[PDB]
Amino acid sequence: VLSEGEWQLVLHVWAKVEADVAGHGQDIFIRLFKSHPETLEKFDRFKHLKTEAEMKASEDLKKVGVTALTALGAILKKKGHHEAELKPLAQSHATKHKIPIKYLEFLSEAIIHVLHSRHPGDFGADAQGAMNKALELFRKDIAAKYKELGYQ
Ligand code: HEM
Repeated sequence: VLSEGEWQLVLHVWAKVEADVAGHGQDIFIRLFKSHPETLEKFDRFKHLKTEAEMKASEDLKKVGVTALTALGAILKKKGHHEAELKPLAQSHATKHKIPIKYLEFLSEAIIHVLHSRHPGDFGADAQGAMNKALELFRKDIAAKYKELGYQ
């Protein structure tokens, strides 16, 4: 369970993401696909993209990044009281998209890496620790919902 101070460190870096969620989403998903290329295979609409240049030019990828980061932002703003938000997300990601928890870990790693590079003013060590806590909580709770839904 995060403290309010930890939540505020999370939200204060998220405020910078929200200056340009589209550009942050491109950096984050491109980092994910470069570090873990198997994750790109889950996106039937753009799994054919071959290079970072093609990824940066893809409007479909840009929209996926906006949608995902905005949904994550809504979860973070609930400061752990995210039961309602996790229901539809767990159901689609477990049952339709088939996204292992390990891939959510990979995405969390990409988020941390991009925030560390882009936001040293709001992503020092304590802030990064708070974001890790928040993402670990998200993954813990969504893993429990995956299990309820029949996806180990
Ligand atoms: C913080 C974690 C994530 C959030 C908040 C998130 C959020 C979303 C949302 C809101 C949608 C659209 C509605 C839906 O189908 O549920 C979506 C679609 C999708 N997500 Fe995620 N997502 C996350 C992680 C991932 C990861 C790691 C992958 C794959 C490695 C993934 C794969 C997909 C796919 C394949 C779709 C459909 C995309 C399309 O229409 O082209 N998601 N996600």
